[PDB]
Amino acid sequence: GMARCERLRGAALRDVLGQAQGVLFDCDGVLWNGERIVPGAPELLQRLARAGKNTLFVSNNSRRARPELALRFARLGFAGLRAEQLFSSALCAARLLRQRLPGPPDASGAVFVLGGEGLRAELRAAGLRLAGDPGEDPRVRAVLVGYDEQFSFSRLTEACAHLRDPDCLLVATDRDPWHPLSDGSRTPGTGSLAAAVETASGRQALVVGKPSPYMFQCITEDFSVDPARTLMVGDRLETDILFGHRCGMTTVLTLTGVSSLEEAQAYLTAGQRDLVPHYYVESIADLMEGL
Amino acid sequence: MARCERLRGAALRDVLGQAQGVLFDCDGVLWNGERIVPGAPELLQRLARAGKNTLFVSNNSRRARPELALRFARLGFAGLRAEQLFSSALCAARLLRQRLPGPPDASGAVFVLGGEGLRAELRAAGLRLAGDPGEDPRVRAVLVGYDEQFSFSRLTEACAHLRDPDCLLVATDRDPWHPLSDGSRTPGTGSLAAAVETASGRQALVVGKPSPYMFQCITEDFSVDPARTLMVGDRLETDILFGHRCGMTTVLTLTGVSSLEEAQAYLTAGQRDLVPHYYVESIADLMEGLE
Ligand SMILES: Cc1ncc(CCP(=O)(O)O)c(CO)c1O
Ligand SMILES: Cc1ncc(CCP(=O)(O)O)c(CO)c1O
Ligand SMILES: [Mg+2]
Ligand SMILES: [Mg+2]
Repeated sequence: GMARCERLRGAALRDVLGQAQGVLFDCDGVLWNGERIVPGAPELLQRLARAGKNTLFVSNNSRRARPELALRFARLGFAGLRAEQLFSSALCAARLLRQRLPGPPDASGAVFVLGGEGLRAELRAAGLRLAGDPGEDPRVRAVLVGYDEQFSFSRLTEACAHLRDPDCLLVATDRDPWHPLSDGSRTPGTGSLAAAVETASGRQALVVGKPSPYMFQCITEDFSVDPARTLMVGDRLETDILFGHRCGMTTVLTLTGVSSLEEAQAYLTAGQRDLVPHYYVESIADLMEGL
Repeated sequence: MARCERLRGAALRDVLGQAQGVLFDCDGVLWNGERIVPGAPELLQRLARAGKNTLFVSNNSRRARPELALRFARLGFAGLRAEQLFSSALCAARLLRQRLPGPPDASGAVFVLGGEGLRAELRAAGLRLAGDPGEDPRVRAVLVGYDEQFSFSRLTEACAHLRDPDCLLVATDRDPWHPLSDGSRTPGTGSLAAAVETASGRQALVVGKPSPYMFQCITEDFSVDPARTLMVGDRLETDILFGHRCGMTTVLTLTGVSSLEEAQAYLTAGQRDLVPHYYVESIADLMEGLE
């Protein structure tokens, strides 16, 4: 139906869960904040497994390749998770680049990456060649913009040089504009860097991460997922909840992250339906009452 | 309503005689890099002798007024007054002074993403800068200019200051990019502003063309009748649009960024504000209507 941002408790919670085949969790702001996990999250995931409900995970974080992200889950207390369940914007970025750059031998090119080691590793694991890697540098056939702490005017210029070639793709991991840190400060997100590259190159970027449907496409290619029977749980309205709506799932805003209840209710009175969560909880831990 | 008809023969003589003076854009009109446009110096002289005032507008925020005056001289343009020169750096300094003169004796500093020339221009106006020697006052404004030292690090700082809602966000201009002599591009302030805006969740007050504030700077210094003034530039989305918004007559010259076909494309698309009244291959052609 049309989201009304109802608190998910009691019967509603029992219906919604029992109905669902599985849940898609965003990670940051939902399962953890920095190194401090959200109390109960580990327990919830376990009890979801006993109930026979599948779990998948999405993240616009392009800092950790899938292996290290799997280790992170492990180290933090989340047991029995497989790396195949993890879908980051980095992973999905690599997967798109492999889809768009497959070609006969002589068709291979390099990817110019504005981003960290984790992102590079993710691209290599998919079989992609990177510019700036040791050896002969093939013709750059793609520019990828991710979270780049080494972002510079020099490298922005370089990205644009590559993008002068209209046959060079422009991909971005996501459009998240900024992220909160532990000390209460913010860090610019790929969205702000993509904005710079797009503006400077006069180009539109193919975005893979939430709220782009492509991230969900990666997931449906790996697992049977019925959006009607899936819950999308996230902490950000403009990425997680909008994502859920575009994919046809039921959306649950959790309040342990970026967005607030009042922000959601503003979108509701404002009539921006696609930015309003069907339901909300204070923590994903609250979802355990329904098990 | 502009028809982008070539200005030649009789028309050229009429239009010039009609005008009080001409507003010249600099890059792409008077010069390209170190190579002046043949005839340009000669044109200015013949314009002054004919009793027509000449002013100059530029979205270039690299050079403070003194150095820009030297550039003109050194390149062959003699007898120019510094008051005739209006850059985005200049008007940015003038705006920040106008918006921060509030009655409280408690003044603050401006955090500048840009080169010495830009900082120099603000110091000339009496503004204090972050990163200057001494106590650093409360940052009361962030200014985005052409910043070759742009970094993720500095972007992050800018956003920290902008967390304070009473801190202004100003940008010199929104030019997305600029062509260089060798044929390469360099990102423009527009791309840098896009990053700051996106990451700060803020809109910037733009000072340069096609914002009318550039013209406001000019009218406070000189009596200018837009109806009798010629706006000559090489860029459609800044110079020509600026011209229309100010109510002047527009002349595209082809020695720079824009092409005749780009203008004619806007014409068919029905975007009148981006179509030049007249056009010439060079500003040199304007001498045919003089003596
Ligand atoms: C560098 C970087 N990139 C993306 C994100 C968003 C993570 P999520 O909430 O899981 O979508 C974060 C979250 O803090 C981040 O630090
Ligand atoms: C850093 C920078 N900023 C702005 C411009 C455009 C100047 P104009 O054509 O005089 O409006 C240029 C043109 O080269 C530039 O290099
Ligand atoms: Mg999140
Ligand atoms: Mg120009």
